[PDB]
Amino acid sequence: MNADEWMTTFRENIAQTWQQPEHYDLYIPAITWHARFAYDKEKTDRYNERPWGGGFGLSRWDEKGNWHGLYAMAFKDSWNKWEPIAGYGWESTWRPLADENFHLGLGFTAGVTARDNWNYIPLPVLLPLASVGYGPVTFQMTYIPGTYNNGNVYFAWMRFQFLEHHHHHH
Repeated sequence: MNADEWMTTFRENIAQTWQQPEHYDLYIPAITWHARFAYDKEKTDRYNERPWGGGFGLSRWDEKGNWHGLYAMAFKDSWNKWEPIAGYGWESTWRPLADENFHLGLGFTAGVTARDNWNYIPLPVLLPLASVGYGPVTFQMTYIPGTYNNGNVYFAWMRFQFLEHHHHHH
């Protein structure tokens, strides 16, 4: 009587996980070449090899008007080693009354930094962040309150939204 009606509850969870979400987020540093004069390179074709880094994660929707943001960025040194980084938080995306050209959001974001083998404890952190949607690209600023040097420094990072969903038959 219980295992019957209760089974449907779990069966719904296994079905969702089996399908997996439908969103691919990639955290990439904010760069800009520009330069005074487009300098060319002799010999050697294609792009140059230089491990910079990057992050990957997913998104979640909340019926209670909540936008969960999960992303994991990893940094690989040039001559030392690489260390991953996990981060999760919540933010509220606000859309204007006209079109989807400019997006504005705000909320809190948490981050955990761990290293070495799997035994020690990581380093949890909580800092405010702002969401800004401009064109096909997304920008997220990081705020950090405190009275030390500036106490009002604003950071900016580049983000690429990937929406993949092909096939429709198992």
